[PDB]
Amino acid sequence: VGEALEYVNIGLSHFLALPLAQRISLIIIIPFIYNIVWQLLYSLRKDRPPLVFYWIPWVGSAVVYGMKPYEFFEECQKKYGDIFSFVLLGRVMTVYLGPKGHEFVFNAKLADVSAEAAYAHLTTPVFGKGVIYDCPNSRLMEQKKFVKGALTKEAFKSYVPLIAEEVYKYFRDSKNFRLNERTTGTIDVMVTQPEMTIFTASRSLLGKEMRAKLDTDFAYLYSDLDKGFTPINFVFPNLPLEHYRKRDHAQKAISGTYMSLIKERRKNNDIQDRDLIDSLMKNSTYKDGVKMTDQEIANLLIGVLMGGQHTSAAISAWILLHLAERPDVQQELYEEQMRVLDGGKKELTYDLLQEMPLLNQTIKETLRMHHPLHSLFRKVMKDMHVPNTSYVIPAGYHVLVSPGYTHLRDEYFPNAHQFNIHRWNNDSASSYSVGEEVDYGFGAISKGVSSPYLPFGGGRHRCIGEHFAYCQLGVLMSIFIRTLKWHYPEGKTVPPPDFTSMVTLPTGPAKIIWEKRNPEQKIGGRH
Ligand SMILES: CC[C@@H](C)n1ncn(-c2ccc(N3CCN(c4ccc(OC[C@H]5CO[C@](Cn6cncn6)(c6ccc(Cl)cc6Cl)O5)cc4)CC3)cc2)c1=O
Ligand code: HEM
Repeated sequence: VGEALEYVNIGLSHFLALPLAQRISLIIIIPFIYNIVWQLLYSLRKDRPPLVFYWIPWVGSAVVYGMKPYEFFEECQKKYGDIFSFVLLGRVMTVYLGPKGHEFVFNAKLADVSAEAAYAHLTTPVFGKGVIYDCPNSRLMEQKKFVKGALTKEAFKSYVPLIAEEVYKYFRDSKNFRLNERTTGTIDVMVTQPEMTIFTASRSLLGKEMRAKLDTDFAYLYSDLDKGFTPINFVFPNLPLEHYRKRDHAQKAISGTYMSLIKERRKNNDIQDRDLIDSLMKNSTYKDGVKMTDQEIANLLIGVLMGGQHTSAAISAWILLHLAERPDVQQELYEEQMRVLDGGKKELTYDLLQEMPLLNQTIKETLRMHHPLHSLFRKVMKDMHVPNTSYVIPAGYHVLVSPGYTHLRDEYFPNAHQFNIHRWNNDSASSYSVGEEVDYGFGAISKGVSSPYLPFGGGRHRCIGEHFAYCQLGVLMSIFIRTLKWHYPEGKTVPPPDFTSMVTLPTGPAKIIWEKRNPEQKIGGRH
């Protein structure tokens, strides 16, 4: 009876007097044992979705999920159906696949889930404080409104010639091309596209000064800042190491430069309508009267530029890679250019961009096959019951949604792993609210998010960058197509995606060989 409790205390005491060898081994064994025990008991619960079994505690299914998340999702879906959890480096991720999954996560009430609690630890160090995910959602909603205010049809009309100019400059000056000197060459598209993207997006969103500053050793700070933008930071945001310091330094130095330009313009009253900076200078007052600081303005510009950097660089990379084994498509895109721009005797404008459906379909189809963000997350804040199920997702869990996975299902996109731009005949718009709409603070967007095609997400956290992305990728590709033909080195094909990077970029080196359609044509201007 009571002799039992004595031997508990005795057994407790003999424990701590075990040989240290057996002691260190014990400290490994019993959480291992317990984990299996706990998993097995968890399986009983009918108000929890299935949990993918894992051996190593805490680590969970991290390695298999990290390397091939869609193959992992496919497997889990065969066995368990569309709702299932899995452990990932100390967190419980509840996946919900398919259009119902989109509905569950993207249209989750503000009360139930938090994007900032899922994302802030990565982004805040990189972008800086007070903006995006380092603030309440209603602040974010309004920051998105402010940014959108520089992303208008008239802005795109003026961006097009500037982006065009940057792309031509790059063909002229970059070692990777130099078209006034070489008629053919080889490039790594994972070198060329990040540079082309930063050059074109700096010039148009940030302006001529911030573009100019890229022709200096200031450019090294973007590289530094970029290295804090990696998934590692989702779990180790701050570690006393050098690249964590090069990041912190870069955020300060880059934001300082933007603040310098901003304060400079206010000084001379040079606030026009040129770029996103001008725009945020005129329009960054919240509905409660608080103005964003010059520091928050600058931090937001870093965020925006960083966001648009990696998604677009990735996509232009993939477009080049898919087109390299598809001279039929290159030929077809080339004809559309000849028709819409009168054999090239018409200058590219934003309006004419809208009359190039095949081009835009190519972007659309590349966005389907290569969603740059394979997993979007939220942290669960209030217990969530899953509709038409017994399941309840408790606070402290995370939900994971993956439209990119659905993009690659034959059920919704017949022959989903074939690149086919003609599957978007009669549907070349970047996206569009198929029905009723809703405004979270940054404009009216689709109310339903059940579309199997969701390259830009949906709900309150929806992308506001899609028309800029289409504008930028569209001018870029229009010119690539008109200027060059390109193909793979012998025996090379489309590389598989890297799923461990921030975006699903191509696995390197991803090389193509280009050649000038007109070996004799020259790009003017000085260099
Ligand atoms: C350790 C073992 C190894 C095998 N392993 N184990 C696990 N993993 C792993 C897991 C998951 C992932 N990732 C990939 C990246 N991913 C992700 C990245 C960015 C992201 O961004 C969401 C928010 C914040 O950033 C932006 C991105 N963006 C959207 N449009 C443009 N960019 C964002 C929004 C707004 C602004 Cl202003 C800027 C930015 Cl960057 O949206 C969401 C998910 C999460 C899963 C990678 C590796 C591994 O590598
Ligand atoms: C091909 C290009 C891009 C794709 C496919 C893409 C995709 C996405 C997706 C899926 C989301 C939602 C994330 C989530 O719900 O967790 C998102 C959010 C967002 N993106 Fe993009 N993006 C692209 C480019 C851009 C560009 C160019 C900009 C700015 C110019 C931008 C700015 C933003 C912003 C401000 C948000 C809101 C984040 C939030 O509300 O939490 N993106 N994007």
